[PDB]
Amino acid sequence: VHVVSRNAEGVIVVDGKAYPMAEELVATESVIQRSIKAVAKQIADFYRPLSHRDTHGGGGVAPISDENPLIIISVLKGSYIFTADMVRYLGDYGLPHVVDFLRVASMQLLAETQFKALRGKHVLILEDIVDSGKTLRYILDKVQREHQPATLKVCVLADKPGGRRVTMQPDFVCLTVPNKYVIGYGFEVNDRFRCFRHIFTLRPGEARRYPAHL
Amino acid sequence: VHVVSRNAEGVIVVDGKAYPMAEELVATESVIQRSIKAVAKQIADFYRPLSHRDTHGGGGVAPISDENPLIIISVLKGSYIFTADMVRYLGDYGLPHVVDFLRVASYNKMQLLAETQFKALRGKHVLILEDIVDSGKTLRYILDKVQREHQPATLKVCVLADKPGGRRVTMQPDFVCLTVPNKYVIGYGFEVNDRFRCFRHIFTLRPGEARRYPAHL
Ligand SMILES: O=c1[nH]c(=O)c2nc[nH]c2[nH]1
Ligand SMILES: O=c1[nH]c(=O)c2nc[nH]c2[nH]1
Repeated sequence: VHVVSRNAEGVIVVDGKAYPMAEELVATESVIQRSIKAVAKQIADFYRPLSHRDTHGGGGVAPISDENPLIIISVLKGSYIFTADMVRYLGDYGLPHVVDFLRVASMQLLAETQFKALRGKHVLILEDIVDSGKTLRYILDKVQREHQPATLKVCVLADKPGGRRVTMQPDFVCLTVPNKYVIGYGFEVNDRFRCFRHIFTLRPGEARRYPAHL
Repeated sequence: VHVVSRNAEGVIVVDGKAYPMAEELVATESVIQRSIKAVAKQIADFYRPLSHRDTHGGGGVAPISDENPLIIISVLKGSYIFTADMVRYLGDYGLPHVVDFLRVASYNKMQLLAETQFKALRGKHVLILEDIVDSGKTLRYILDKVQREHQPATLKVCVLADKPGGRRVTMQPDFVCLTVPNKYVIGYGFEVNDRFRCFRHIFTLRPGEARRYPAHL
């Protein structure tokens, strides 16, 4: 049970910790973790019945297994904490899977996947948030063209449906967030706030608090 | 509490789940998490009182703060789950920090697969987060490179696991969460061709299981 209050300075306090950069609390760790574990069950239930290219035994089609696992591509740097939690829940539900990473920046690709045999494989992208939809459209087109997967789906921790600029509907969504700048649980302002266990909205203008390049 | 036993086939069972690839249990999730948080407290206690280059106020020196955080470089892919947990414990202890990533591989000789994107580490306290120190060659390569290319004020290493018997070059990380036996470990980031990373516990691998997945991913 989380204790949420405001101190005399009007600042949000969660379990004794003050968040002076926060406007509102979106989700506590308990709510976030329950939502991720629920989507993990959905992903495991959806993929465990499926089959795809057998690269372990030289063809043809074979069930998703430890021999031929679901391929997960995690988008760095935003999705690493979400990914770490999600994979452990996928393991709890017994879904065979392997994870590789691509790195994008604001588009530029900074780091490519090292996986080289995704042709005819079921591929799932783990992403932090779908807001405008532009980042995912860039990643999806790149992965489809270079890897030619059997299927390509997207699981996001957060959906901000009010921010869309292009058509993007993830296949799996853990949480819906307000039409505001969110921080915490991987969400950042110049790499700050990613380690928070809860998700908050940012006080307006605080997005410029750390102008110095790291 | 965890229950650890062997079933009628002699297979290790932890909390109702069988681990047929495992030879021995090294650490349960509870022991791992307690050990990471304890080191997080040590890291926070060590860095909290220190100062380094001020890149926020373009000044000289300032305390470690959200304006001038500790710089953490996490070594992919093995350290990503460990890093996710450690940063949350570091936040619990109030240590201001930011995380970037590098990736290295061996051909054994070392090569950089992915570079960090941080470009202002000169005069900064830098902490490397690595999954394991075994031979010491991977960390010798990384420390020599970060020191020469970034000129940090200080450079320290935190490892989830130390395999002391594996050393071929001198390497003692400043912070160690767990000490592992001199064997192939799996679980909590440790893997066989990317399998077993999602396990919440760390185990030793049965000797005949290391070549179970020969196909490149
Ligand atoms: O920190 C962040 N907060 C957001 O709300 C967001 N939307 C897209 N990308 C984002 N990053
Ligand atoms: O999975 C792993 N187990 C080990 O024991 C090890 N040592 C170095 N790198 C390693 N990876």
